[PDB]
Amino acid sequence: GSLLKPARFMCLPCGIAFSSPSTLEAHQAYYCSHRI
Ligand SMILES: [Zn+2]
Repeated sequence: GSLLKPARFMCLPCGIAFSSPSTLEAHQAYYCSHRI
């Protein structure tokens, strides 16, 4: 962990704690704001 290795499944800036790594990518994909 530490760096170059994700180990946290919770979007503090959104206030929604997930329970899966791939799920996080799903949130950051089209759930977290409008990222282009
Ligand atoms: Zn978010």
